[PDB]
Amino acid sequence: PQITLWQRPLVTIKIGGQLKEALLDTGADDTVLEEMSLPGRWKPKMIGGIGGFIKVRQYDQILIEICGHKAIGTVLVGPTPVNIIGRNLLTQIGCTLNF
Amino acid sequence: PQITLWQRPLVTIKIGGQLKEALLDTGADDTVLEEMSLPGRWKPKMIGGIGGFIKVRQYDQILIEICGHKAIGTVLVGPTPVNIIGRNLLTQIGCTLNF
Ligand SMILES: Cc1cccc(C)c1OCC(=O)N(Cc1ccccc1)C[C@H]1CNC[C@@H]1CN(CC(C)C)S(=O)(=O)c1ccccc1
Ligand SMILES: [Cl-]
Ligand SMILES: [Cl-]
Repeated sequence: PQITLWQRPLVTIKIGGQLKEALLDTGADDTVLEEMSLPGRWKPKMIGGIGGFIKVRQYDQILIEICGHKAIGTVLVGPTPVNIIGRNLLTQIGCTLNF
Repeated sequence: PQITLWQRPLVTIKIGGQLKEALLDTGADDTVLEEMSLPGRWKPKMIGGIGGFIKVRQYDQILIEICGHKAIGTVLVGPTPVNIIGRNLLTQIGCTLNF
């Protein structure tokens, strides 16, 4: 698809058999998801931006399907207001910036 | 141009006669640059960040050339981790996401 920037680039994602809204974010190195329960072990991490930092849980090899495209990689889970799809998964699905 | 995302989409911008590096950030509503002097009036503005809002200076109708594309719009100046070009100016240069 081609996603416009007149609005936040929100798309539907699926993790497990859960569908969620997520932002396609070229400024994010990493993918950050709203608080949710994922199986398995993880690593503590702190991620930051304007304002400061929040604590997240790093899970590896997590499948997220983005508009029918299956991406697998590291996800961070924490108290974010928005599900953020970062470059680590945007590359896998063939996403580019064009102008 | 077509920009892939295996690295940060950092580009050269020209603002106030200065060359700077900035990040093309579809996850950002607004363009936010590190502390600099800009011509004309500014107004205090609070913008949302991690763990709360942050003060920035708002300058309107500022010329910015991003990769050779002209934009004229609002630039916020404040304590951002990196110079970010957000959707307010990404729409002006014709940017979309594609996969
Ligand atoms: C605004 C806000 C409120 C509360 C919580 C969150 C998560 C939040 O968003 C932060 C966020 O969206 N992140 C950062 C983030 C996401 C998830 C958890 C923590 C931080 C993604 C990066 C990339 N795309 C937009 C952001 C660009 N950043 C610059 C970047 C180099 C970090 S930045 O420092 O946040 C920023 C935001 C606004 C103005 C100026 C600068
Ligand atoms: Cl990854
Ligand atoms: Cl603007």
